[PDB]
Amino acid sequence: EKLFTPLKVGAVTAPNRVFMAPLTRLRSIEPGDIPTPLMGEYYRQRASAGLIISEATQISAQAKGYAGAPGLHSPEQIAAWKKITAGVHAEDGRIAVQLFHTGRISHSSIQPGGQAPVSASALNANTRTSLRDENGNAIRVDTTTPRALELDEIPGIVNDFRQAVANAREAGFDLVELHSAHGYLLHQFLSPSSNQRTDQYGGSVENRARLVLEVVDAVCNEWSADRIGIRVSPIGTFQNVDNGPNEEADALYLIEELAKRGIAYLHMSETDLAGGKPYSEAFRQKVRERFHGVIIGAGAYTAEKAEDLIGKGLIDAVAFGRDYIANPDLVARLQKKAELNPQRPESFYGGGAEGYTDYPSL
Ligand SMILES: Cc1cc2nc3c(=O)[nH]c(=O)nc-3n(C[C@H](O)[C@H](O)[C@H](O)COP(=O)(O)O)c2cc1C
Ligand SMILES: O=[N+]([O-])c1cc([N+](=O)[O-])c(O)c([N+](=O)[O-])c1
Repeated sequence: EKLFTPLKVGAVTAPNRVFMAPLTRLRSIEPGDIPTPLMGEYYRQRASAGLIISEATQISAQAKGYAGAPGLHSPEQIAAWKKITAGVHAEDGRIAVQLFHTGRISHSSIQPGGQAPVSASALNANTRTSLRDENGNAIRVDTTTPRALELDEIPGIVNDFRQAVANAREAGFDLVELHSAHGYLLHQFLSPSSNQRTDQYGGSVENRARLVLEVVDAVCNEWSADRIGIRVSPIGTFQNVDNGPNEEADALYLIEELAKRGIAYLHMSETDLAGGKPYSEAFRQKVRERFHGVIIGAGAYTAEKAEDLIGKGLIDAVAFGRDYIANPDLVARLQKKAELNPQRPESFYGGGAEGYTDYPSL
C-alpha cells in the first residue's frame, strides 16, 4: 500500500497521501468574517493529515457569498489565521488556504452597501446560498441576480487575488489553493453557460480561461510557483454551471496552460455531491501526460479507489471531505483498518462545537 508513504508537494513534503479536502463549515464571527479559537481547535485535531486544505476563504468583501465564511483581507483576519496555522504547525502538520471569489453565488444583504453581486454576465445562478437568521442560525436563501463586471474592473479582481496570496504568506500558510471550481467566479468565466461576454474575456476557450490564467501568473509572481495549487471541476455540472459542449478538449487546453507555470499541484473535483459520470482511465492518462506536478483526486473516494489509482500512476494523493468531518484521526483509522465514526450531516453548517470538535479520536 502507498497511502502512508511521503510525497513532495511543491515547497513542502507530506508524510502520507491522505489529504483533508476544503470544507465550508460557516462558524466564523460576524461582524468581520473572523476565524475563531474553536476553528483553530478543529484544524489542530486534524493535523496528522498529509495536507490540510482550508474551508473556502474570500479574498475581499465583494467576494463573500456565505454568512459565517472567513476572509483573508483585513488585519483582524490575518491575525486570527496566524494563530490557526501556528496550532497546526505545533502538531507537525501542513496547511493550505483555499482562496475564492463567489461571484454570482451570493445575496445583496451580505454585499457592501447592500447592492448586487458581480459575475461574467448578468444571469442569476438559480440556486441558494447560506445566510444567518436573527438568532445566528444557518438558513438557505435564493441567490441575487448579478451585474456583469465592466472591462475596467477586471485588473482589480486580479489584484485582490494577488493581495490575498501576499496575506496568506504573512499568515503562515504553507501553500495556497485557487478555487477555480464549483460554479464560483473563476468557473463562471470558464463556462459558456455563465459567460456571454463579447470582449476578450468571452467566446473561445482561450478567452474564457484568460482570467484564471492572469490570476495564476499574478500569484506565482507575488510568492513562488511551488507555493500555488489550483482546484478545478472541469467535467460535468456543478451548482448549475456545466462545462459546455466541448468539456474534455477545453479541460486539456487549461491543464496544458497551467503546466507551463510549473505550479505545485492540480486538484480535480470529479463529481458534485449528487453524483455524475466517472472519469475514464483514458481521460486520466491524457491529464497525467499534460501536468508534471502533483495530482490530487476527490469526490466520494474510498481508500481502496485511492490505492488503485495511485498504484496505476494516474494520481498522487486523495482528498477526503465528509470522512474528515467525522474522523479527526482519519489517517490512523485507515492505517489500522479501524471503523469510522458515523456522520451527522445536520451540523455540517453553522452552530458551534457540537458536530465540529466533538467527533472522538481513537
Ligand atoms: C459540508 C461541505 C462543505 C464543502 N465546502 C467546500 C469548499 O469550501 N470548497 C470546495 O472546493 N469544496 C467544498 N466541498 C467539497 C469537498 O471539498 C469534497 O470535494 C467532497 O466533500 C469530497 O467528497 P467526499 O465528502 O465524498 O470525500 C464541501 C463539501 C461538503 C460536504
Ligand atoms: O457546502 N457548501 O456550501 C459548499 C461551499 C463551497 N464553497 O467553496 O464555498 C464549495 O465549493 C462546495 N462544494 O463544492 O460542494 C460546497
